[PDB]
Amino acid sequence: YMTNGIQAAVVEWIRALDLEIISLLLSRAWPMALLATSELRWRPTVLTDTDNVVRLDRRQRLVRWDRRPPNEIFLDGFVPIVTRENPDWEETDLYGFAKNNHPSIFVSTTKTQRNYVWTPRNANRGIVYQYEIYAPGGVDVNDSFSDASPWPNQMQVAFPGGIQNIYIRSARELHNGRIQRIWINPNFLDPGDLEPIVSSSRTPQVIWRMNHPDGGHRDQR
Ligand SMILES: NC(=O)c1ccc[n+]([C@@H]2O[C@H](COP(=O)([O-])OP(=O)(O)OC[C@H]3O[C@@H](n4cnc5c(N)ncnc54)[C@H](O)[C@@H]3O)[C@@H](O)[C@H]2O)c1
Repeated sequence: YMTNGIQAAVVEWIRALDLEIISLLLSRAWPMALLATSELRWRPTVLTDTDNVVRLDRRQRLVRWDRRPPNEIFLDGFVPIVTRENPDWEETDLYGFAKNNHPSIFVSTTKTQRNYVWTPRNANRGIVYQYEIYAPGGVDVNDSFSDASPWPNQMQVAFPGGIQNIYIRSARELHNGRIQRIWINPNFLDPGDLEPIVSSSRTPQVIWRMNHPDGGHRDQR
């Protein structure tokens, strides 16, 4: 199969590396029992989506729940927690990231259940943003581990080296589980043929700019 791999990554050293080397970093720390059963499966260029419709990888609607507001995310994209050129093996391991979610090179997203999406534990408390992502490549976590996948309901697509801001279309600003705004990313590279952004008439759609006055709402640290 063909795959775009790490094309969406923001970290330059992960961008520049070969697919075999990134695959090595992701799989090397897997137990021998897991390596016997599992293989590292990247999202293919052509895939079967959650409604059994065959789509391009860029047209699969992914989402990321994140506490950080558009003034950072639309500006920087999704930069992973570990960006350094010589990370520890713990920080590059897909299985440990999928299982425990310790600091790593990966950015977590989830597939839109075309039928709804997986919701985190405290999504209905505080200020949370559901970012809409249309990106190439990424690692399919369920296809990689199969029944050994620790949290299969998450439907996780992990991105080693992050996600560029050009692949983020929009963001739903929720205050205590209630939508306030729908942010529109002006720098979104539109691949064409996408559905309109999911919206009721009551929710205002706001075109984002750098340092937007309403664009930095967040929880207290
Ligand atoms: N994020 C999602 O929408 C999503 C998708 C699928 C599965 N999950 C699962 O949910 C659980 C929680 O994971 P998560 O993705 O929310 O954890 P995370 O560590 O990626 O991020 C939690 C919080 O850390 C902060 N943060 C993230 N990246 C940062 C950075 N580079 N610099 C500074 N602060 C940063 C943000 O406030 C974010 O809300 C895990 O089990 C994960 O597998 C989450």
